[PDB]
Amino acid sequence: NITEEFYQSTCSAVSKGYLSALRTGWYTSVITIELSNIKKIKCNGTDAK
Amino acid sequence: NITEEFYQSTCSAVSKGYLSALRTGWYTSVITIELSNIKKIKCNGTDAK
Repeated sequence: NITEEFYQSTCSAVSKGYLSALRTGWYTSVITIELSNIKKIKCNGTDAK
Repeated sequence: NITEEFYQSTCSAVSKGYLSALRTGWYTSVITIELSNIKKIKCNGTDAK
């Protein structure tokens, strides 16, 4: 539950009640896509498909 | 209504009651199909369709 206090003396306000989720480190994964090595496309067929 | 008589004396029978439809003449009509005069089929396209 979020609460808040305003300090008239210093023209400031503090909002309390929050929970942390701090990124402290890193995890690295390797994502791969298997590719087909193809050069040539041998076909003289002029079909639309 | 079809009727029939058998003659024992001459081993024969006659079937009566029929109505005629005799072809006596001919009527001649000319049926036509409009054709497209085409020779060439100019197209090097090797498409399946």
